Amino acid sequence: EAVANLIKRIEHGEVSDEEIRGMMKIQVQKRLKWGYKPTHEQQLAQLVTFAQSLKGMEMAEEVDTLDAELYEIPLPFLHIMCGKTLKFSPGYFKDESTTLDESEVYMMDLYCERAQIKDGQSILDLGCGHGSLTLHVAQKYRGCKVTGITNSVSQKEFIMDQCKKLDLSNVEIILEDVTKFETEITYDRIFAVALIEHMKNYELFLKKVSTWIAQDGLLFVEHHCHKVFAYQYEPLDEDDWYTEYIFPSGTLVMSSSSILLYFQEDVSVVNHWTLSGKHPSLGFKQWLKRLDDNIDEVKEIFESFYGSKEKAMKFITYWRVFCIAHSQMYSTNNGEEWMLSQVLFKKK
Amino acid sequence: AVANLIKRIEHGEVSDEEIRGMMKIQVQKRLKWGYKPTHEQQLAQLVTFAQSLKGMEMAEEVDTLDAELYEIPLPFLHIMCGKTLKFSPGYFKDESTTLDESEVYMMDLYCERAQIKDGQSILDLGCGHGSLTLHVAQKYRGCKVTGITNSVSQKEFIMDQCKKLDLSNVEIILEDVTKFETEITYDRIFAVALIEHMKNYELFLKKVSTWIAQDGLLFVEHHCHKVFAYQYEPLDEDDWYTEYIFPSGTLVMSSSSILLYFQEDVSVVNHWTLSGKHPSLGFKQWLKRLDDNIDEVKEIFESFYGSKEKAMKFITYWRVFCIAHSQMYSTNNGEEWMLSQVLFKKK
Ligand SMILES: Nc1ncnc2c1ncn2[C@@H]1O[C@H](CSCC[C@H](N)C(=O)O)[C@@H](O)[C@H]1O
Ligand SMILES: Nc1ncnc2c1ncn2[C@@H]1O[C@H](CSCC[C@H](N)C(=O)O)[C@@H](O)[C@H]1O
Ligand SMILES: COc1ccc(C[C@@H]2NCCc3cc(OC)c(OC)cc32)cc1OC
Ligand SMILES: COc1ccc(C[C@@H]2NCCc3cc(OC)c(OC)cc32)cc1OC
Ligand SMILES: COc1ccc(C[C@H]2NCCc3cc(OC)c(OC)cc32)cc1OC
Ligand SMILES: COc1ccc(C[C@H]2NCCc3cc(OC)c(OC)cc32)cc1OC
Repeated sequence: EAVANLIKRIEHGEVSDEEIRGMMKIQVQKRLKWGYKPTHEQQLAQLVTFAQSLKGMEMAEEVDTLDAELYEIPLPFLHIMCGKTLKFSPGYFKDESTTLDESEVYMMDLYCERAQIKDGQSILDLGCGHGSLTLHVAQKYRGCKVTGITNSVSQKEFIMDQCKKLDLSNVEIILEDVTKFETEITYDRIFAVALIEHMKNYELFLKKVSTWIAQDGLLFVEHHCHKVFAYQYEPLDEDDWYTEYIFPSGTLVMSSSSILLYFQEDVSVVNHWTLSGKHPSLGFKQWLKRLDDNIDEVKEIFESFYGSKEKAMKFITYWRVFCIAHSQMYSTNNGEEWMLSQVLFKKK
Repeated sequence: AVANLIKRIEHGEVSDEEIRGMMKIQVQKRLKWGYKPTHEQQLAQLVTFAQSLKGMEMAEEVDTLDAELYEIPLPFLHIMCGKTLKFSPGYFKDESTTLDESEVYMMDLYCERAQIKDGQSILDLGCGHGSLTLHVAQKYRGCKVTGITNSVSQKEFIMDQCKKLDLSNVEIILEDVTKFETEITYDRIFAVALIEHMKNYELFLKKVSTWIAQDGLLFVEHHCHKVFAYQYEPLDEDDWYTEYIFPSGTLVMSSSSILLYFQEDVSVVNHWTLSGKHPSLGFKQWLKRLDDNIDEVKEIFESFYGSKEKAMKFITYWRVFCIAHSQMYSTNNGEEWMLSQVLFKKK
């Protein structure tokens, strides 16, 4: 296949933004045609069969050490592309004039409302990133004790540095792989925002997390999804550049909006909401605009960090393609195909 | 005007093809009521509806006066229903599958999907005239099958069949399932077309869950709309269907995913749907058998109800019920109203 040569033309910056958008529209139509079935009997069977298949998998992929480059993101680059809180997950846009910074805070206040956060609670933020929600909650609720968990040394350093600058004493960051983490502490409220996208066996994941929920505590999960069907990211045909270009070697899963309803052995659902794909679509447009508005500094950051002009171009191109393609994907059919699912769980 | 039309109905004065036309109007209004322009709104409607059920009684307690709306004479059921008297849909392999075959196909599908193994203890909640109770008891002679009904005539019929068939592995308990208490547990529990009598599914599943033995399974079949749930409230002042078909006290049309929100005490193991073509085809067969035997049906109803007029009223009711619901379940190739089967384990 000449997928390899198309990918090399992408990596050298030879493929226009509109061509990328058009390529993604084709990929979207292929995936929708693959996933939709003529009868509900078949549609449901496909989802239940998929859910059952996850129950025999590992909780998550062991990331190859050689693929560290695909996971570490330079902080100066995130300061440019992301909003002020470095949220690595969608914002909430009240309209198309909402700013990226506003969208981050709007969404995090929505999390606090839907997760029923109250001052004084113990809070666990699983996969806390650069601390957008951990620091949001810790600043808002000075009586809360907030614990964040991340497997990234540089993320933990950044958050503890922010705690110093913001004079917060109510934040702890644990450096651990959440899939191996052993604790007997229970928490009043647990957040798992954009963490499920790293997992495969949701059953094993939620079993482990359920042991960390206190009596009468709650677990709030946000996952991006397709409205109807779930799938592993595998090439649809011999022409599939998307799966090869965007994702690392290991196999990951696109959830559906209902799939966690089938994983209620150890937690049970209190509430379940969705938000339109328009919100992530707008977010990725703002990420791309910020990248382009600061392209000279982005180049200097990546040339410095990655060690050559060629490899820098490859990674700048990757992030631009990622924003372009996923802005297009989430926009599909006025935001009613790919979207966001939020689930509130109680223990047992 | 609706009360006038209903009185026209109860006397038998409007033909069949326009009963379908009127139901198609009703269908279009319900679908327009239920569907929302966004998934956010559609889901919120379902979650809100599910929460509303948790503020209700488990089931309406049935009064003295209204026994006429629930007692169905056995000779009539022998005419209308298939050979097992299944009062729930059959499975049609094609449109030439007979009513009798559809009953057995569907009950073998229940046995497959509920993972019945010979020797298990089996509980059949709301067993009716015993279609599944007697099917399982004869197919799996090492099983002990217990059926629960609140109907004396149903219990009497089943026990008569056990005598005729020399079945020694069946027990029928005459009890209100919503009040029943026992220390016995069961490897397999069936609830086929029972939750359509329930409102607070959370209380219902909480009670049933205590009856599930270690590593046992509960199998629920409910008719439903694919997407949204609703109470049988009239849609406007031109809705005759809701007033005509349903008794006082409100019942619930479930949605295909609604029991996924009721997993406090049981956990979903599997979940299937079958299209509305199956119940649609079954109601057509019920209607055909009624019509082909109408003089005998008149004889049975005149004896039981006491007059030609009242017999005609109840005959008309059953015909309209079959016509209207064959039309309803056929909507959009059976992709609106349909059947949901859910397999639960104890949580
Ligand atoms: N096994 C694992 N253990 C711990 N953290 C993990 C992990 N797999 C992924 N993560 C972390 O999960 C996060 C997903 S990105 C989202 C971060 C944050 N929830 C936000 O919304 O901004 C990243 O911080 C990643 O480092
Ligand atoms: N509270 C209650 N206690 C016991 N039986 C009940 C009940 N409410 C309804 N039922 C019974 O539940 C049945 C619903 S009809 C279904 C009968 C059988 N499952 C079949 O598929 O043929 C009726 O037999 C009715 O008598
Ligand atoms: C649905 O909206 C979004 C979907 C995905 C994202 C980014 C996505 N999730 C977090 C982990 C993660 C990690 C990645 O590698 C470090 C990554 O590479 C593109 C992408 C992602 C961000 C989103 O909003 C900003
Ligand atoms: C979806 O397919 C069906 C739907 C409803 C039915 C009939 C419905 N369910 C059982 C209890 C029941 C009891 C009734 O009165 C005692 C009744 O009167 C119409 C109707 C019903 C029968 C069905 O198939 C035969
Ligand atoms: C769990 O979600 C993800 C986790 C990791 C990744 C890998 C991705 N991380 C950012 C940088 C980068 C650069 C690449 O090559 C320049 C590349 O090539 C494959 C992949 C990546 C993607 C994810 O979802 C899209
Ligand atoms: C639980 O599901 C049901 C239970 C009971 C009923 C009531 C119904 N039973 C059969 C005979 C009959 C006759 C009537 O008037 C001649 C009548 O008028 C309203 C209603 C009925 C309907 C149900 O679902 C449609």
